[PDB]
Amino acid sequence: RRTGITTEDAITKYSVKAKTEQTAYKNATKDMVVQAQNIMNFYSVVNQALIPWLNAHGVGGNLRILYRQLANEYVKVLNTKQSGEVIKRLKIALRHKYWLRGLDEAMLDEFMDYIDSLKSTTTNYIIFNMQ
DNA sequence: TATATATATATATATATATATATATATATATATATATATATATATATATATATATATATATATATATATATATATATATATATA
Repeated sequence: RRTGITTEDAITKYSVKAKTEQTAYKNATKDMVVQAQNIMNFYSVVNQALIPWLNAHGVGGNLRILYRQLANEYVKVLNTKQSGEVIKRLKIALRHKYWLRGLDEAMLDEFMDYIDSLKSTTTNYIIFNMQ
């Protein structure tokens, strides 16, 4: 396929596919039931490592989300299968980015030293089983 | 007229039992809307290429599979016309 496509062609696709995309979402519910426990695995392995750190290092209520933004982006980079040779660069990239959004670096050096215990989350939960 | 037995009305308060309204905040249970981002689950659109899966069009030839037309004759299969 190309790239360069007009504004009308994409709108024409999205408008005419409405019936098929909703009758495909109706089957994607059946598929989502068994695959949805990656949510449970994700928040288990993130809260089990961040609730003691945030809770005992002294950060407040509503800044915990900004720290979750940092940790969640790091876990996304992890479970797209990317090991330490890219992580040693994306750690200082994320450090500068969330310093730029108003955090304090006396928290950030300790937090970037802390996030090496977060790992990959998502697995597969549908086996083939031809029998 | 005064009592004992039950059905409802009032007179004026304070109680115990349940149905809903408010007064003003705080909380536990669920349905949705927002504020602002970063995630995990799926439906489609794009940005830009290279892949694997199938539907068709072309580029240029060569080949295996069948449907018909010709080129030039010779022959096996049947339908009819002539020659004598």
